[PDB]
Amino acid sequence: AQRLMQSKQTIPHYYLSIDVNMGEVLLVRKELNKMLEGKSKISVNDFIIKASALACLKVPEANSSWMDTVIRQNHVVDISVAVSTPLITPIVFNAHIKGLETIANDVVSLATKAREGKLQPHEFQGGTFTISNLGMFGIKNFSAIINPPQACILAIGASEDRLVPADNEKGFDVASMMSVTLSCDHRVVDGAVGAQWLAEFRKYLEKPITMLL
Amino acid sequence: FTDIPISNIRRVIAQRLMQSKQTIPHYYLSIDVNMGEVLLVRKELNKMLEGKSKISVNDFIIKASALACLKVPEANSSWMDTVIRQNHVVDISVAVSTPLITPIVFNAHIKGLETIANDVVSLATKAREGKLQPHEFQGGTFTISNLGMFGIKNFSAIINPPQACILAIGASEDRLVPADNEKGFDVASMMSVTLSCDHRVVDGAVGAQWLAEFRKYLEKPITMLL
Amino acid sequence: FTDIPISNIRRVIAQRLMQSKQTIPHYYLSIDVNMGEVLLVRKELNKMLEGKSKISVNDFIIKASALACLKVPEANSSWMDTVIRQNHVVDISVAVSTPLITPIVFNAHIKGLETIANDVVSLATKAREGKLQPHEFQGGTFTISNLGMFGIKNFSAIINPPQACILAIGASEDRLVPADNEKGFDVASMMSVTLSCDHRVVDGAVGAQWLAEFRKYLEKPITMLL
Amino acid sequence: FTDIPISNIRRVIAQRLMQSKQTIPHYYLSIDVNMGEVLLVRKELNKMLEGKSKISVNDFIIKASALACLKVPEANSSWMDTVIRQNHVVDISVAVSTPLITPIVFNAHIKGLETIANDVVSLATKAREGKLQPHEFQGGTFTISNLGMFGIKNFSAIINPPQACILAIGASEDRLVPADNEKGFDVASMMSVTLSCDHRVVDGAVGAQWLAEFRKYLEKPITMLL
Repeated sequence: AQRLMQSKQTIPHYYLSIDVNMGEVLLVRKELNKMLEGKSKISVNDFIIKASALACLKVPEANSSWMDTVIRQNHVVDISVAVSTPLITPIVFNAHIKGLETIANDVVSLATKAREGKLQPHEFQGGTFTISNLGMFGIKNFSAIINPPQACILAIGASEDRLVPADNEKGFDVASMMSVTLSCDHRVVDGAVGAQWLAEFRKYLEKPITMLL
Repeated sequence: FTDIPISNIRRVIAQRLMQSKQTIPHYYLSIDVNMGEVLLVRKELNKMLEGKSKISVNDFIIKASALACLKVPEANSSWMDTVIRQNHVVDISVAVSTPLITPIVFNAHIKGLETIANDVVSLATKAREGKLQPHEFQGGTFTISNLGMFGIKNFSAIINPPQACILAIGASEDRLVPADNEKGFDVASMMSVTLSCDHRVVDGAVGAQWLAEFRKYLEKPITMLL
Repeated sequence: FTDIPISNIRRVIAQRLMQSKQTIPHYYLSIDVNMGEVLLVRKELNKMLEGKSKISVNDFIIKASALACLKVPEANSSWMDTVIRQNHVVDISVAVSTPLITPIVFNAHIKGLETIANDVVSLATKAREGKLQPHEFQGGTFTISNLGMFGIKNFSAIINPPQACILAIGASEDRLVPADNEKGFDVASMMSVTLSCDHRVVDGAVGAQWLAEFRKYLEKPITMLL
Repeated sequence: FTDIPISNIRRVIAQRLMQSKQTIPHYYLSIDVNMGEVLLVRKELNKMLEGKSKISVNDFIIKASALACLKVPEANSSWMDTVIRQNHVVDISVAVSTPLITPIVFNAHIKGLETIANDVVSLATKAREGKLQPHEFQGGTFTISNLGMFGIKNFSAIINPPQACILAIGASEDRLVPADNEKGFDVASMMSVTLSCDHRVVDGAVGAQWLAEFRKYLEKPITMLL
């Protein structure tokens, strides 16, 4: 509670939100999972980890961390993933380097240890970024609370089918949307640079082929 | 008739070629890789780049081979007396014709596909039109040589003294492939890939695994996300 | 990075293999053999056996190569200083992957096709999960190594020190072959066979005869009755 | 079993063959050449010859290789210590099976196509049933070895000590080639060509140029007029 309250009253929060098309992602997931052949399961959340991680490299300002009299900058992106615990934030190191499937193995092992065991204190403290997912409970959109040292945090809603105008004789088709909400420390993340990171994240996720960079 | 004195630059090269070839026993492997999927991917990437930079088919080979080395670390290792030296990082060296030099691309298993294309262009331009610092082209952990630009179907190369593997790349062809169509066939593009291995380190079975793994990565570029 | 000390087993193989390649000159050959007739015969033999044992496609290669050695005894010989040694019996050594060992099948030119299948299975089981007597895998008069199980199209292999020839077998494939049909073609399975010969003993002409003779035996299994 | 003493004729061949492989590094190249046009030209000339002389498909290779050497003089050179010897003439040596000798055809880049056919026939007749002067068959500036008459698809050959290149020729096949017809293909003959080069003198780039230049001459016998 102390950290949560302090973070809110010391860090001025301002939020952004967009809608990301997930039609292309599901097609890729069917192939990869098929390629895995049961070796590993790649969740839709796993694509979010790498897509956000690479977006941090292209926009390093969002990955930074505010300190008094000096703005600390991080060239590595250790992304922390929030998981419900009867709430803990395990850390995935070098999210901008390691492969897509190894992230899935890492998150599964950490989640199992988190829910049914003890984590070493450094393994869930001092992350350079945070991602929290609530789509499993049907939440359309929400805003989160940032960690004290960090500068941004992602919020992910549930995916749903929405009509999209099309050139079809019928004039439309069905595409699965989802809403992404980002909370930024306005001292470090300006409106323009924050918009660039969220727009850059959309382009990576809207076409998984571009994730090869 | 005419006699031409040897240059000192070529002298060392000759020494290395002969020595590396003779000291190391070389056994060669070869396969054929389908290029239908890569060309489709290259069209999408180059279109989305909107002229910022161009990704060559050779750029896909660099990353695909680099990830294959991680999955089969034996091919990425090096041989020394009384110790087999294992390399955890992959520094792929790309051969380019020079009136022959081997610029080194560091961390090919980590850096993105597009940055590889920028790196190879800058190094190649510097190699042809200028001077390279000696470390920049000495001590690679792997080597790739491309001759498909001259119409060579297939060939075999000569390894560097410290390395353990080297790829040989032929030209992209157009060959009939049996299919389930009413015509029973369709046109598909194939490239032959030849690998030369030091049999002291790389056995037949492990060498086959690396080459087969390389085929799977290149035959479906989506899997390069791993 | 990581350095691995070399085991004596690797050390014995390394110096044995390196000496063979740096001493024996190697010239190679390659042909394509049709598998249309072989597969049909395998279906009949395996069916009639009613599950007693399974005859592998590799087993047909053993006898077909063995009978080819009888018709071309020059390839079956062995090089010694000041005297070329000729072998009348044909002991064929088959290479099997081992985390690489070469069990020896004796009198391959005499024993029947099915007994070869039983022999190769028993030896391979002992090779992977047991101890084999040295002679049982030393001093073979011929060598066959198969890598078709890993998708390798074609490759060349190193020779043993005392031997004179070695067969390299690629993976079976499906390739179009021109025909007199209204479509002008039909689908027929092919495979590439690569032979490495010591040019001191095996000349180009005699080497071609052995490989061509091997094709005729394997292209029509009825002819293996001799 | 049987032991055979080594003859001195095979003995003198041995060291020359022994020294060549362990002293000259070896790298090989390979392509596929369409032989469709040549056959059409051969029918006309043989007709024109009216039985006066016969022109084999091998005869076209002699002149095509000879003219290729003029356009790429590096492949025609010879490696000496501390000096790269250069040849402005192309004395092509043709290999013929002998119960293996290399008759030399002098000035192959100058003399006419039919005169080569008469020369190769007379020399082969003198070689097999007669005696030849050592020079007549020693000191060639280039070598061509043919094994397509036995059905070999492709092979690689050992290089002579003083030379820098050697050609290997496979058998003429029949392969499907994609076309613009309503059937989408047509039958066209092919011929695999393998070139073996000393890597000290012949780099990959210059070697590819010679093989490609040889390819262009052979696809269209009109171009041999230079």
